[PDB]
Amino acid sequence: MIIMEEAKKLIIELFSELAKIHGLNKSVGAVYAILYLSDKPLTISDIMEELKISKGNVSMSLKKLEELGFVRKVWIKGERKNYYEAVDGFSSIKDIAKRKHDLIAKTYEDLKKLEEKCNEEEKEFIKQKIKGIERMKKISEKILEALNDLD
Amino acid sequence: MIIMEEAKKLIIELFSELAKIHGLNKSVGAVYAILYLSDKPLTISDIMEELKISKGNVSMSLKKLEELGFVRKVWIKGERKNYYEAVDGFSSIKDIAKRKHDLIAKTYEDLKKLEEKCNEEEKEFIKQKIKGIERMKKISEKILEALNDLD
Repeated sequence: MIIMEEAKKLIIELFSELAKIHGLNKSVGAVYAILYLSDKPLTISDIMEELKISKGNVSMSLKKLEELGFVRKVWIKGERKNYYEAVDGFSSIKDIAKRKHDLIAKTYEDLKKLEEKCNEEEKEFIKQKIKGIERMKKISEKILEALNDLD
Repeated sequence: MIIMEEAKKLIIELFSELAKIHGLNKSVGAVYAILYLSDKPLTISDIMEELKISKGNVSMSLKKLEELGFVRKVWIKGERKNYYEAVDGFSSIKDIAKRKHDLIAKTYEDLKKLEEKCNEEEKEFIKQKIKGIERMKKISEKILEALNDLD
């Protein structure tokens, strides 16, 4: 079962990439890979040995993931260090897909209130850019929609 | 027609916040809103005054947008400088939804193959971290699906 070092390698590379895709550092994604596979919390030093990277590259990557919400800090009785663990991957996505949806909609609504007053022949001037923000809404309704079809 | 400035400020505020949720700098989203709202390619300097930020905050934000592929350099005849312009928004999201899907897909394919060999009673051991990566597949299929339901 050298198999498992292989399944590990794959997963870690998947996440590294994806992260490079969302405009983030490969590590951030590399570190979440480690945690995603871990069945127990891991400290900074732990993660450093599993990926072999400075203490800082690990700390930042962790910092990015706490911002995002995929990772949270964990406290172990009798322990001085700060542990970490991967939040339920998919649930944390739902949350994001929903914040992004309430934000985009709130904007599309406010943008509508300004089109209330801005009317007549000018009401049409705004319709260019509002129709882009109006798509942004139809997209997160489904990306949300599709998300509440898997639970 | 201050309204416009008002709508401007909405859209800029909308994009600043979607960059801070995707773990990016608020600038990275503000910048996109300038090029998003503009009808012509701008220069780094043009945007600075548009958002009143440093020549570094703009360069920061613009290299990332190019990375993520929402903005692309543009050249003007008789102009020593560089110009930037947002790319076709939603098109640039179709492309990202596929890369992710093709990375996820592949890996999920490759994870099976290791489960081909790794079998019997252990074939069952792999099934934990796999059903996670299998979910991510069904998700990028719909957010993909959904995106190919708008054109």
